[PDB]
Amino acid sequence: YDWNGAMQPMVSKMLGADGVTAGSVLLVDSVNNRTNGSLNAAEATETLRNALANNGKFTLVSAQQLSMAKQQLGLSPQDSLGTRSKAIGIARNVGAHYVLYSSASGNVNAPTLQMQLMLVQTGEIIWSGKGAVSQ
Repeated sequence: YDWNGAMQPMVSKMLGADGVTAGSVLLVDSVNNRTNGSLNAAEATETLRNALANNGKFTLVSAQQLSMAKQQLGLSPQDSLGTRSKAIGIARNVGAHYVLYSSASGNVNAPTLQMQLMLVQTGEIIWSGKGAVSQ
């Protein structure tokens, strides 16, 4: 699964996109596996976290602070992320401007990566991309 080669074009696309302000603090949600099959979410997630940090064009909420904010908020430590309402709560607690969703959907062999950038203040999705993912 060449995550990186799917994600780099998408992150860039997102950066170029109308309504996305760079240098924003970004609560980065775990990549949701909604394929018909199974894959490692964590390999995908880390690559994505990695992609958004290179080249310092987004600040990310650290996973520790995230877990801390859940304790604060009374939520389960590794149930990341809750609903839109839950993630908003967390985002606002930490100082986050966007929350970034991502999912691998469709065919577990040859899946599509889907990202949505939600604006925390309005709950409004202000960008989305879809990308093919290809070994």
